[PDB]
Amino acid sequence: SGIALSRLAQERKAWRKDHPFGFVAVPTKNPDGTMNLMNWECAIPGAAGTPWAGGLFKLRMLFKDDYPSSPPKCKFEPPLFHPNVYPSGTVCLSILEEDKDWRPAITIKQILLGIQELLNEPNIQDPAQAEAYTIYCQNRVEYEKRVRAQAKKFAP
Ligand SMILES: O=S1(=O)Nc2ccccc2-c2ccccc21
Repeated sequence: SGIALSRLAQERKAWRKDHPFGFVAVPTKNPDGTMNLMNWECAIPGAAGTPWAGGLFKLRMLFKDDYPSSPPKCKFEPPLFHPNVYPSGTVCLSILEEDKDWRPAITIKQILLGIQELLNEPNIQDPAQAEAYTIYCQNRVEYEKRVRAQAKKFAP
């Protein structure tokens, strides 16, 4: 898709020029070695001063041919413990749904900052996985203990 590839080239240019510290966002490669702008490997650092601090959380960003009509699918690999992350790793976030709060103008930087914000502030109205949601509601101290252990597990 010329439209998608043009925009994704723009996003790549913008990202490389200016991005939040500690974040990674890089296109992958096709089997013939050429750049695949439709599939990006990303990393989100835990925010300092939070239970997520010290962790670096890898995710994949997958674009459809009609991007930016549609949002990318954003998938933590491996899946994370968090009330709004499905067991598959897919992130549940309103800006990542075409029929909700997605806008074509939203940038890869805004997506990754939006997901970082989600990590530290779950949306209890949108549970995506039973376990983390249940613990978040029943015992916040236990919830943070689990989050800190996970952050240590994914320390770079
Ligand atoms: O090469 S990866 O360890 N491997 C990897 C696999 C899926 C998604 C992201 C990543 C990633 C992201 C940032 C830095 C490094 C990696």
